[PDB]
Amino acid sequence: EPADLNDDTLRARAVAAARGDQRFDVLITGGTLVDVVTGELRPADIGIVGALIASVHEPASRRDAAQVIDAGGAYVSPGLIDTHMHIESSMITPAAYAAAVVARGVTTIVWDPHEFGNVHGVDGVRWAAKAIENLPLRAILLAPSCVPSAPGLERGGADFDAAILADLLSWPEIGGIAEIMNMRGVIERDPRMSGIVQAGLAAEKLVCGHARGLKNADLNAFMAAGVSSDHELVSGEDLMAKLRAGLTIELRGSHDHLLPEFVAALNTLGHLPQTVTLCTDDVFPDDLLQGGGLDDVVRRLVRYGLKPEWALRAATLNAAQRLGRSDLGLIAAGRRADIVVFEDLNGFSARHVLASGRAVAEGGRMLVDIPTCDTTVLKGSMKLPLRMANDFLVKSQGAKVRLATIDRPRFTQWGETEADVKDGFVVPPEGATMISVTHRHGMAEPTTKTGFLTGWGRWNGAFATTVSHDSHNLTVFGGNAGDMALAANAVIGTGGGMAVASEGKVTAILPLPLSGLVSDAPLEEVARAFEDLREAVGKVVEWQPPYLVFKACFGATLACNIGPHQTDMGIADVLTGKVMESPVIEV
Amino acid sequence: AEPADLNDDTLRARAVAAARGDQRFDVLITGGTLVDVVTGELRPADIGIVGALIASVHEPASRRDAAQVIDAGGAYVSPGLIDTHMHIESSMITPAAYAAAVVARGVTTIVWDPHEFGNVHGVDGVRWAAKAIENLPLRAILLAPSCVPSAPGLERGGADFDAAILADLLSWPEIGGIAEIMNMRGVIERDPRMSGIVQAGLAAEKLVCGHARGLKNADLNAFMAAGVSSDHELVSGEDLMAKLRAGLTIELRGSHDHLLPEFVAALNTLGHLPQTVTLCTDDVFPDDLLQGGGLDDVVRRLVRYGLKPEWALRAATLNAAQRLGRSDLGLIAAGRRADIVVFEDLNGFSARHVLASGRAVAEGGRMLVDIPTCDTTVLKGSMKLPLRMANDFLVKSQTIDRPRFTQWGTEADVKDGFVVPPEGATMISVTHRHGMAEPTTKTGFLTGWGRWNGAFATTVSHDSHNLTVFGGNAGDMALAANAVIGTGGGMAVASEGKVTAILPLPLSGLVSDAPLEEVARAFEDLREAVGKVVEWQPPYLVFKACFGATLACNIGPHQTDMGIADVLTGKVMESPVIE
Ligand SMILES: [Fe+3]
Ligand SMILES: [Fe+3]
Ligand SMILES: [Fe+3]
Ligand SMILES: [Fe+3]
Ligand SMILES: [Fe+3]
Repeated sequence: EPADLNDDTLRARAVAAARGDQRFDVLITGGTLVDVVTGELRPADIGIVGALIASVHEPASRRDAAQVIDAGGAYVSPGLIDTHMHIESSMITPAAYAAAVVARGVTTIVWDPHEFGNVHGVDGVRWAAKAIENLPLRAILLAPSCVPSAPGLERGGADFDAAILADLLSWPEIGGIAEIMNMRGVIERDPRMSGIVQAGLAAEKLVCGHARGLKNADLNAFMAAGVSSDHELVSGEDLMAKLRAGLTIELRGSHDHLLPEFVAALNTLGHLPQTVTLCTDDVFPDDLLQGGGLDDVVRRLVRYGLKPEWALRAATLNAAQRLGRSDLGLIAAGRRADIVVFEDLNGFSARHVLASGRAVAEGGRMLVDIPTCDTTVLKGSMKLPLRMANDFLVKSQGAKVRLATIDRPRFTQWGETEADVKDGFVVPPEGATMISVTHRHGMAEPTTKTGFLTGWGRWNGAFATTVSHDSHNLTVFGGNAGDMALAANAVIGTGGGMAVASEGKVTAILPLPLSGLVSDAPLEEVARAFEDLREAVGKVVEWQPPYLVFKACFGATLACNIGPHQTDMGIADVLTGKVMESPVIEV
Repeated sequence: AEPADLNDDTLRARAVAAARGDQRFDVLITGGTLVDVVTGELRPADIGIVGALIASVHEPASRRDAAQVIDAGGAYVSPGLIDTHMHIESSMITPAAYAAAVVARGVTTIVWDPHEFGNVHGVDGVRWAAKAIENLPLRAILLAPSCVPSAPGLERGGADFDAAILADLLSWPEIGGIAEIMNMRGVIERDPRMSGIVQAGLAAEKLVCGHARGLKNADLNAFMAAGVSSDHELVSGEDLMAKLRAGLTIELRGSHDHLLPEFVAALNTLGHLPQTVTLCTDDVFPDDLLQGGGLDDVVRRLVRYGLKPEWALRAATLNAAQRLGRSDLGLIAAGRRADIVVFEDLNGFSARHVLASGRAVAEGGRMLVDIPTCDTTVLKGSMKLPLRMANDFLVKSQTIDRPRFTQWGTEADVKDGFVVPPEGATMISVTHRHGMAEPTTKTGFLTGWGRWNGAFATTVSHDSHNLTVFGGNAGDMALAANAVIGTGGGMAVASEGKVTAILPLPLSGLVSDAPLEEVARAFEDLREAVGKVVEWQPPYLVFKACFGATLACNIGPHQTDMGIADVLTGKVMESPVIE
């Protein structure tokens, strides 16, 4: 592609159909064109010959067509682009995901498959390659950039040097490098991080950022490196500083509450800058089921009072530019017929969807089949014997010890406390929740590694998960060793996933046999089970928003974060670069 | 090697260092107000450069590091301007003269369709184009001349370009795509020879640019479905609007000064600048290059007529960079090429400084580095014919009406054994002069073309640049003809048995080798002079039209080196005798 549109036979026929001296293969009639170059709603009808949009012309001026799509009462849009996301977050294979989003108007995704990548390495990245080849969603894959995210602090299932990075960049399917989360590394000119960004440049493909926190000088350096986009917006002032820095913006929906901030900042700007794109980043199964993908970000922005002309412009043309794909994002002769028709510009119901000029969904439902793909190699990814009662205790030596702690959810910091020993096992200090983490990939000794958190409330039980950014080792939270094994073991033995245990009963399981991150069941099932498991864990611990909510359980072993974090190796602080092998400071 | 030149580990590491604040910049620009072409804001910032790279865009005055510190106080800072469609050749100077003229106004990239040399010397003339832009301070991104000549077998240039030639040109790293495709009716129809030329465009994975004068609706659609995506030929605001809506990239031209008011109004009217509007010169006569002139001057005029400078600037920079595929251009951000111009204000657009990759190359209005020249030898003696005589300007015997939009016509007599010309009407003479045909003066007959007391002859005639002479009587015509033939190309006015002005154009018959002063004086002075032979009665009837009467790729009937010639007949009439 776009080679596929350059075919002299189709071209020729397309011109001739455009000229009148032939019949289109499709006509879309009586819609209201959302003109994303001009911001007008304006009546017009579209003729498509094969994959090419052959004609954009006066409404009713034509009727010759091997088929006729009805659009009166409705809006005509380019299909939507999602410039950054992860199929893995929603806990379904890519096939599932494309039935859910194509159905809604999204014809192109740009997927960093770094979760599969950490779990299986190149092998996981080849899988996505395979998974999406015959799908009606175009997926441009970005090369996972930081696997693992902090070498020497943690051990996932993979490891990528520059050379592996040049390698993935040679694939035709790969479109650039994924969000570099080792920001400091890129800033102080780390040789691993630099070499990966050199390679991103030798290859003239996109180099894609994460810029959470960066201000002023630091940002300029990240850019100077070559990194050219961000999704980590924290505020309206945040969106302006990064726009004015000339970064391509990936406005993402995962935080619903910064949406109105961004809409205010854009509206006080007066126009929408052409460097704004839409993305979904990560969307749990539930959300995908009730809200949507990229369609929802359009939706909610219009609901927070962004004009639809802008939300869509950003979801389409803007997104095409960014990707150098000048076949997409816009309804015009000579471009691709990735067209979505919208009941209206409040709800964005999908009445019809095209991909490459074929009808793919009508009224919320697919009309074509989605190739499934052998999920085999994604299985068997727990490579550790069932966990025991004692795996969760810190065996130590005195009768009184001084423990290092992981004080504060999200914003982490060293703290300590005295605490009491008895039987070659620290007793958990009070006010303190264990985080036990255990190398599950077989790349490494199955040693359970236990730290003491604080700021996390009182644990009536436990919650285990092998989704844990970015190394997705087997990660357990609890306020008792026992409820910690009921919970871990329920996940090991289904092949990965999540469980809650309370008071000697497991109250909840969402198995994730593929990678320990996704599952094969339909999405209806997956959302149900994830809705349910949120309930269980709600009954284990009282959340105190924000910061001490449930999304933080997936996030605490994300070693590239400033702060101590428990990892399968010890307590990693990426500032010191060392790993606290044992939580006991002394005696 | 661009933009790989920006990608070098040794340079990147240093630029990051600078930005981080461990190493001094190679240049600071400080005290300016940055025109942020993303946000549309005017905003104070100071900028640091290492090498060719803008490394740091930061809070004013926070960094004094440096080395050389360019001053921008009381002044605005902007990325280099960029000309998404033009012709060095209509200016009548050497690429190095032109780069002198626009580099010193803040134009750091033009995109040149050199079809003009293209039709005079084929591959060789494109070949030259490239040998010459090679070391200039100006980046030129060459486009392949899509149509030499422009109605094949309707006329004759000095070359003939088929799909296999195009396709060759499109491999040259110096080439960015197919220049202005103006044989339109033959694209809309799938004529094989355009079609093969478009198709190589697409195979090439490079721009494909159009000339869409006139197409509307279906014809438009179909031009766009062959995959042509840009155009400059707009004839009103509604032509603006409609091509906008069709999804063309727009090459907003300054060369038709009289319509800028109309664009400015629709764009204001619409209410935002769309990201497909870009800006261009297209054809700038030498006196306008000097008085005005330059892509700068399209910015400057648009603003004078009421577009916001921000819009004007976004178009001239970040939009054209998107069009071009160039994320190293068009924007002042850390990570792009330090092509920057500091303008005194956003009225006069007065370049206090101009930086080109790393490097300051002009300061107030004058160049600060030498622009290397190029040998012109390939361009000599493209004049290949015998002196004419009044013979040539007469028709033997046993008819075009109207100017810029054309037509058909009638009566008169034969004295001797030659017609004696009608009345209300000037005679047109066109002679192949590139030596591929008999150099035989084909003679027609305009109307709604003043009275001519004398004649004008020119070897700059679009698009075959044959020897073209319009006049009241043989003799003057011959004396204009031989004046230009003599100089080896050029332009000249004749009256009453005398030559009143000559502009010599020894290279190709298109361009002098003299300084742009002379050439532009020689050229006002050429204007004065013709303006004493006839009464330019506008709208349309203007001097400029004397270069336009041959351009056979457009609707209506213009005379050419084989006679009088429709492209909506497909045919060419050899004499206009109907007895
Ligand atoms: Fe991120
Ligand atoms: Fe992400
Ligand atoms: Fe992740
Ligand atoms: Fe032109
Ligand atoms: Fe020309």
